[PDB]
Amino acid sequence: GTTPGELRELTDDELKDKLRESKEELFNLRFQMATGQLSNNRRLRTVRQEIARVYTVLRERELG
RNA sequence: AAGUGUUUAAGGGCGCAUGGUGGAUGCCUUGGCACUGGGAGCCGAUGAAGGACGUAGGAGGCUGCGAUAAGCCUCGGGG
Repeated sequence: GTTPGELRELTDDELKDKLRESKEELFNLRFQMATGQLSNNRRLRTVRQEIARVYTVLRERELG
């Protein structure tokens, strides 16, 4: 539910809010992984690339 | 009565058999060498060449990539 089309539909403020949410989620995932209580360790990569997508869409909007 | 007389192997040699070590030989190849015909003949302050440190769920090397970190977006090809 984080496809580039959806991200581009979202607004700049909404994109930054989803950006911060994904950063909080990545922080939580890192902490669970370090404590040994993250079953789906691919969540880290999924959230990292979701952050990458949010940056990419924001920078695309900044450029034009 | 005198004389004659094979008979041992601590070890060694030679040879044969049978092994070990070693990595020659033969047959190869993932790699090189010399060229041929084309492309491009420059990259860099829009920060180059080259790197240090990082980066995957897990340690390191090589590879890729830079805190968007074996990756992000768009457009194509393929299934």
